[PDB]
Amino acid sequence: HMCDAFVGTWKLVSSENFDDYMKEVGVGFATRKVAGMAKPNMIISVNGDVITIKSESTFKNTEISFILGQEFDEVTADDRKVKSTITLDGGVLVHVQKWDGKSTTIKRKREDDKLVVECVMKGVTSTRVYERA
Ligand SMILES: O=c1cc(O)ccn1Cc1ccc(Cl)cc1
Repeated sequence: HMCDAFVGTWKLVSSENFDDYMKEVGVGFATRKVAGMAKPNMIISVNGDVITIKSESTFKNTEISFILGQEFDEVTADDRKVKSTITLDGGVLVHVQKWDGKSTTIKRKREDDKLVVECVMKGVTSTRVYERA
């Protein structure tokens, strides 16, 4: 039952500072424009120890499967090749991406009936709110 509160199909309902987060990460202009327009759904499922997070939008579809605490290689929507580790720390999914000596962290947390995603690069934080589909 690891992560039951996260499992299901979620749809983006609001975003703040995501363009600025992408700038901080190094995402180029045309990718930022199209990625920032997206209204993705996030589909989270668990099978045994394997968690799968799929993100579907008109921009890109991504899918990652992983075991908590076990590093994996990820190709992000913006085409960075990163080394990622996802852990569950005090009920929060914490997703760290490492590439080119840089690091960014994406946190996913349940708050009321929402799933709140906080993306942090250096001093820039973006908050994205998802609701059940
Ligand atoms: O998967 C997600 C979902 C979000 O709501 C926010 C960030 N990311 C990762 C992401 C990173 C870069 C780009 Cl361009 C798009 C999405």
